[PDB]
Amino acid sequence: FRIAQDVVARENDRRASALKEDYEALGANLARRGVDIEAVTAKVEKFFVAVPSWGVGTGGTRFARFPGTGEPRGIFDKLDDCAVIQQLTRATPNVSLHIPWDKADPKELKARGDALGLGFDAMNSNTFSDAPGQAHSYKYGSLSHTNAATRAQAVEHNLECIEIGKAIGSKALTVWIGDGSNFPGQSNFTRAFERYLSAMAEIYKGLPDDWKLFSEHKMYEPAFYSTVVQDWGTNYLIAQTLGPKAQCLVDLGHHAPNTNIEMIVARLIQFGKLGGFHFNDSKYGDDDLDAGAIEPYRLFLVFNELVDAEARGVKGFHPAHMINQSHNVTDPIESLINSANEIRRAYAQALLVDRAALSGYQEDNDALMATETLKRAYRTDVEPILAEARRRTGGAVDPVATYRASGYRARVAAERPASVA
Amino acid sequence: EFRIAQDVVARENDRRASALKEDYEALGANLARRGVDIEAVTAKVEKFFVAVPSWGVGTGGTRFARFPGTGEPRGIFDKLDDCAVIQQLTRATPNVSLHIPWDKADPKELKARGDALGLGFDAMNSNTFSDAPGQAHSYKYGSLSHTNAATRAQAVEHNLECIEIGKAIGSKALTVWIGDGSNFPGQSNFTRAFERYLSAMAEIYKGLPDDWKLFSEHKMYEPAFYSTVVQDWGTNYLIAQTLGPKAQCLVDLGHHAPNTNIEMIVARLIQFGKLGGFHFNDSKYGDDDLDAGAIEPYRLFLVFNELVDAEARGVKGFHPAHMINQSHNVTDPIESLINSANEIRRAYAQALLVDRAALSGYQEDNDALMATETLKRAYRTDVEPILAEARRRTGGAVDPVATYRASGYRARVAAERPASVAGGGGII
Amino acid sequence: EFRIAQDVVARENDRRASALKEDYEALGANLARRGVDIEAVTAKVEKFFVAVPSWGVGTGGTRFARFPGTGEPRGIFDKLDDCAVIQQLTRATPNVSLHIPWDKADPKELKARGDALGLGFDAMNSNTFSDAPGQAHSYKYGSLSHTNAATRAQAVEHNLECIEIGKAIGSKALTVWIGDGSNFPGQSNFTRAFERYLSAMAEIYKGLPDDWKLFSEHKMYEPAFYSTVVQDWGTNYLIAQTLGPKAQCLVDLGHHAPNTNIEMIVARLIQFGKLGGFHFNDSKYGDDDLDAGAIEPYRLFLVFNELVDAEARGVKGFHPAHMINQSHNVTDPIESLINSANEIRRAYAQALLVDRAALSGYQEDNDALMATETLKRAYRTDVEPILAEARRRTGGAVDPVATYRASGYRARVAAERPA
Amino acid sequence: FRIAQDVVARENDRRASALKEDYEALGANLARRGVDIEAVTAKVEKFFVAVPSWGVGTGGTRFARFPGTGEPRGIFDKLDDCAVIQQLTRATPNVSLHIPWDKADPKELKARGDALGLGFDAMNSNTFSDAPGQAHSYKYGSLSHTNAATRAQAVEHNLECIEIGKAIGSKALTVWIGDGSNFPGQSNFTRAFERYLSAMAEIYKGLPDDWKLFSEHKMYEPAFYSTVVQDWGTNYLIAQTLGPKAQCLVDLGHHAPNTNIEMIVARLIQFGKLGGFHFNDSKYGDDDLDAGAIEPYRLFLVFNELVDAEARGVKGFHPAHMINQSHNVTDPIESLINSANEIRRAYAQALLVDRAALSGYQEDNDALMATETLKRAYRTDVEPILAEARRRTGGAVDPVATYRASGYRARVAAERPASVA
Ligand SMILES: OC[C@H]1O[C@@](O)(CO)[C@H](O)[C@@H]1O
Ligand SMILES: OC[C@H]1O[C@@](O)(CO)[C@H](O)[C@@H]1O
Ligand SMILES: OC[C@H]1O[C@@](O)(CO)[C@H](O)[C@@H]1O
Ligand SMILES: OC[C@H]1O[C@@](O)(CO)[C@H](O)[C@@H]1O
Ligand SMILES: [Mn+2]
Ligand SMILES: [Mn+2]
Ligand SMILES: [Mn+2]
Ligand SMILES: [Mn+2]
Ligand SMILES: [Mn+2]
Ligand SMILES: [Mn+2]
Ligand SMILES: [Mn+2]
Ligand SMILES: [Mn+2]
Repeated sequence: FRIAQDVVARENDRRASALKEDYEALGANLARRGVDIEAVTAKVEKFFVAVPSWGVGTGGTRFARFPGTGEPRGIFDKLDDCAVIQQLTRATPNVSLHIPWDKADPKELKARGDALGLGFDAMNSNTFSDAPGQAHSYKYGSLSHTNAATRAQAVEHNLECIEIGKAIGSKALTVWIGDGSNFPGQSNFTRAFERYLSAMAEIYKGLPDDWKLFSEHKMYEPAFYSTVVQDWGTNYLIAQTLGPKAQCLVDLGHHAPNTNIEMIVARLIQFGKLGGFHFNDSKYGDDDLDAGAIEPYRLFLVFNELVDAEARGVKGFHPAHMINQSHNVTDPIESLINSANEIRRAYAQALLVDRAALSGYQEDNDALMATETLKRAYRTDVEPILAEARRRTGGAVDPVATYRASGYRARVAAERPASVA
Repeated sequence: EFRIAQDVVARENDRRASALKEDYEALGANLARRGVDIEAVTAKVEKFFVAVPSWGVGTGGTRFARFPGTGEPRGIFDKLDDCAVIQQLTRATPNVSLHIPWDKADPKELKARGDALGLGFDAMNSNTFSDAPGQAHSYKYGSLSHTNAATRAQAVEHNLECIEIGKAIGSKALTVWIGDGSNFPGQSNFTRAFERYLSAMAEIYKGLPDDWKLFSEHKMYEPAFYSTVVQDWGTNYLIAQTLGPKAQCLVDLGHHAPNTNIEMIVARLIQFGKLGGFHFNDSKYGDDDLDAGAIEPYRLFLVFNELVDAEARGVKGFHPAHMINQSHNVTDPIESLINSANEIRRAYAQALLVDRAALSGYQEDNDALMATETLKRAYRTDVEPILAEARRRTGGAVDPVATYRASGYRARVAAERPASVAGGGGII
Repeated sequence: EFRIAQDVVARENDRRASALKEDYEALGANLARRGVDIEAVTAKVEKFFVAVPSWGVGTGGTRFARFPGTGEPRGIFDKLDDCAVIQQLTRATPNVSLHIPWDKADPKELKARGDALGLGFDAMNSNTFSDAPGQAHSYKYGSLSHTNAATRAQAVEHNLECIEIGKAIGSKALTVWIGDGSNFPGQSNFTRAFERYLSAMAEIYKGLPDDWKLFSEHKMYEPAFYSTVVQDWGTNYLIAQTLGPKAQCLVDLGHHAPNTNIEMIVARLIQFGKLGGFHFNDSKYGDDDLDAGAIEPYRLFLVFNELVDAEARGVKGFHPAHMINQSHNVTDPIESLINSANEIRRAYAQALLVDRAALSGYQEDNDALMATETLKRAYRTDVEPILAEARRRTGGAVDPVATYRASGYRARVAAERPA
Repeated sequence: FRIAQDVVARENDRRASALKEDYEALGANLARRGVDIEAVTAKVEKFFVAVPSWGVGTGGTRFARFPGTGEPRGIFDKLDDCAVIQQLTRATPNVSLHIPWDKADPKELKARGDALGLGFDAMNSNTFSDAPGQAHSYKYGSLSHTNAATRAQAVEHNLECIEIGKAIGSKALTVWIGDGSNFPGQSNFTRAFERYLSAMAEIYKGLPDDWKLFSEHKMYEPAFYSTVVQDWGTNYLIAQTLGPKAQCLVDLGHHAPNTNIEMIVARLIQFGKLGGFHFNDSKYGDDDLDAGAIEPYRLFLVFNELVDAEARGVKGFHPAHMINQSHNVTDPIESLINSANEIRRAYAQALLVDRAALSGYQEDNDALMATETLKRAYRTDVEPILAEARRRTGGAVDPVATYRASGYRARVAAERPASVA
């Protein structure tokens, strides 16, 4: 146990009275609205989102990085920290790895995961940066590089990621690359995309029968003029071209200003290509902020599309969910905790939507009542539900308060040496 | 017929002939030093055409107000007469695009007037984003994707009627742009609305002749301010792919999100054979509908760079339907359309100057600087002499607007047509 | 008088009274646990008012079309009658904002009708962004900043006329929003046009009563699509500062560039004493004019957070004018305004819940996570019971739209008014 | 000379004939337009823009940095490369320094500058990153940090930058900080700004009589929710509050999408607070791409406002122009060369605008002809003017071509050790 059980119990007891009052009050209010709070709590306690191994360390920008104390020294320390997030929130049982950052003996990774009670989600390849001993640089691209040998090298890297994933329990590979151009004319849009498609086809051939390949679009950064996989339109063409095992990953902060992201989600679901999500929040660009910290309603609206899919009876719909954020000015563990909480919060509210009433208002084109129907769900403070779900599953009623009460950060700060060079 | 007296055209051409010859010869020499035959460029420019919107020769407005000018066209016939001026002077707009019901009239007459004016008819445009007098079902909450079956049927019928009018006048395509969408979260179920849209478009597709095309046009927002069914090229692609070989996508420059790389969308659609055509205009904030190239000329060039790259790589079966789609709120509509058509040919001509072999080399070598400089060498070239010479050699005007103003046309039609009144927009 | 039958209000209130009592008491206990007196919050909420736009009572439209509903108001008097319903049910919109010349009519009759309906009048709104019948000079190329002196003079005169009408009905402010700008580079000389605008506004300020305020409203674009004279808050501040103590800036939520941090603009103006007022609405793309809070409710809360913080910091003489400015294109204008007024009070109420002492501590300690969580604890709170009780206690409806629909008001006016 | 004189002469003679033809042809066309090409050329050869010392090194993003060969390390290597840009373009005689990056003995710096034929422009302070041994971290801010000691440290740093500048010939201090927040509530907008103003007042007090203090606004990055100096409105408030010696710096890529930047320039000029403009281009965010490579007309429109003011000589109008870009996929020197070229190109074209005709069309509200009057100047290919100006002043007809013919990059590659072969 990363966090002492007596600490969790103590903090849970300190807040048990208040939780009871709020939960029972919300329960009665929901009952009057025709909703069974127990049914919602039962679903909420089973909603999981993967935690990025690279998210437990402090992030930075191209201008600077300001590390905190006890930064994880490697993947094993990172898994130890991810275990804290899972123990306290019980919403992050799985971790997403990034290769080569997390490269290590698969048997050891697996052993450590099992020991901490953590599993592994989709693998993430890295051909947007150069690793030591690389025969070819990814400066001008990787999977879509003009140089055949460079693409070949990138393909082999992704295949290696699949080999690592198979050994630790992963069932998917997420591919995000920086490929694109910074100047008009630098790249031939079509030829670069064709090159990408050919390389991804090779990677697709390396997929086990029960695996999935997720391509992730991004409007810009690191490429500032054009990006090969720039939006969901190109992403759909990729997935449709590759095959049944290929789907699209939607990262909230990767879209043009004012984009209606929830519609993109609906469109991908309709055509069965919604592979998964990368949750985070933003205001300007790919800010990678704590999910829901900026626009909680938008997050709720994305979940509204996910829940509606269930209501509509969409088959075989199991999108992969992962948090993909950068924590530059907070304790990474605390931000991941509250971010996981916001995601469950939006999910819970989406479950409260009176779909029967909504379908009626949609058919009668009663726009005002249709939107108010969504608002009645979103406006509901579901914190008591999230807290109870945690209490029942061995988590903390107030995760961050319990984390702080445990003195974990100070503990690891004394155990881990900060990098000097 | 000649809306503009030939003597005025000749007079104004001779007046600038000397200067033109000097500039054309200078550019010709420079291009020769660059291994380019100015004549080959001029020859292609003379043959580049862009359709003019019948509704573009009238003064436009916003939801706040409309400030009509003098001699506003009363209907399609006055509009065709004004369009004839644009074609006569620029020689770049031989075809007009009709919008129904605005331009509803006897097909025979339209065709007859067009032939007399030397104008053809491009893509037909349907209108289910507004209600017409005596209309049975309102399009307030949608049309082709409306929840009410009867409303969708009515919209479908309207589009089929547009195809019937087009066949009678020589058109070979239908362009479908609707305002369908929602202003509030929850108001519409994104998927169901799209399913309804797809089903209705399928019915319209069934009414297409074997040599016709059906163009769906995406738009991020307006009139819908929360979600729009056909919101972007992604949804538009799904539409074209689902409907069939005769269905393609139309790209309107000002219908994209801020900072969108529009030239890439063009390339992607060309790659998958779904680039039906373009709707030219410029913008800075939203769907501003400004004069093409008046705000970002380089972007217009970059879009044409993609068009010429395909046109040069022998991309078979590549005949995108180009059209100007603008709103002229503070200029004489005819003058704006004239210079807009000019800017479009300008971007086209400059795209033709690009050393494709050199560019390809720099792309393969990842020489980003030289690759971008290769495009700039073409873009920086002032091709106005080629544009002016092309017009002169084809019966047009060296300086179209100067000739237009010298003719006194606006004053003339102003005397022939009834006066208009300014007013507010649909805001209230 | 009462637009909505008093028996319908009592009926629809009694129908929901039991549930409200349960929700209000539960919220009261929760807030009590948080050291907050729910009664204190409700008291402030029932005192929060926002003006309703006369031009928002009718169905709005776009440059593509207008789809009116039934019983559309024929003029300002019908609009006042409809505004009376909004106030009767929400009790949050006692004042109406007029727009001249759209609402031109005998000022004396307007006041009389207002007094009879229990409505007051907020800031007057001038209109030199469209031409009126018989107008000598067109505003096509601008108004207060038009190159033609006679046109600027005419625009100034119109604004003074707006002040005359306002003085007769009890208005104490003039809001000036114009479309002046250019659609093409070179069309206007940015600086000279602004110099002309400043000179014309100086004339208006000269004729401004000493018990009145003058609000200039910035907008990034529309109707001008290349440049706009009063394009942002920076230019707006220069205007207010140049004109004088009685001149301030009006912030319309949908008038800023994509991704702009609007709440910061609000803070900056307060700090320099130039925040005159707000035009509330919501949006996603441009100046969409949608129901307030319908798209981004947190942003609305964050704007009010700055307003409540101004009081907490001890800023003096801060009494911003609040006004709804929306276009209802696909809903019953009355229902949208009702729920919009409600959303504004909702954001206000939540801002009142922020533990200022705790927040200040987290800010001083740079505890970003707890600071944001402190705002969230307030924002996540469902204050609907407070809003409903406030309405109930002041003669309004527990559920405004439900009571409105039960009254059959729309069908009624649909029969009294043309098609 | 960094570049051999014989190479410059050789590459000039190779292009002299064609240049003669083009220059004469343009001179004739301009003559028919009532314009004297010589008057334009004389002004162009005198238009200078400062080159950033940090611009000659290869740039990167938060994801990766792909260095090229012969990367300059330290201010001395950088000055050596900056000299190349000045010798070939003759448009960048002054270099802008950044402290503590370019820290060195002032006398030695001044000596190296004089030897290379380079002067020194505005000094640039750095409190957006932590230097080793630093007593207080700038993680949560600098000049506006809540901690008094931290603000004092940032103030002292800025004063030290002025001291360094006074010793090498600089006459201004540019202050751009990352200060802001990533979460609502994290900062109190007003108190943070009050702290900033108070700290800047302390810096202002240390300014010599002939020095200027430039504050730079930026919408976002590194702060992703709010930034203290977020736009020109706040920037104007700062300059007006501080005093006559304080002005605002406008960086093209630091504005919200669709912003009309040329108007901001005009407004600042009208109120005498336009301190300078930092050139670069962009399409998405603060891309820091080569000036005019994405939107050359916008660059021309900015210069239209500058030239209109330069013609009349407005009070307080004496801009301190600098290039501020990041070269992630090109030879930094080549990009800086062509960027300086684009800046002079836009300046030259603005010089061609018929102000009298323009003024007329503006007064008559003839929008079409007004915009056409600007286009007639913009559509003019002034390359012959830029090339001749360089030829007459000791520069190269075709800078990049001459640069590549000299083999300079290969030369420094052999003198400077890369991290890896
Ligand atoms: O942290 C880098 C990750 O961020 C991205 O979203 C790119 O910004 C990709 O998913 C990468 O894996
Ligand atoms: O005038 C409306 C036209 O504008 C559009 O671009 C919609 O904005 C469509 O093409 C319509 O046909
Ligand atoms: O309805 C027009 C109003 O909208 C505006 O916000 C302009 O868009 C102004 O405030 C006007 O008064
Ligand atoms: O390289 C960092 C420079 O970039 C900036 O524009 C910040 O983006 C500032 O001017 C800094 O000096
Ligand atoms: Mn991602
Ligand atoms: Mn990302
Ligand atoms: Mn269009
Ligand atoms: Mn359009
Ligand atoms: Mn407004
Ligand atoms: Mn508005
Ligand atoms: Mn800068
Ligand atoms: Mn910058």
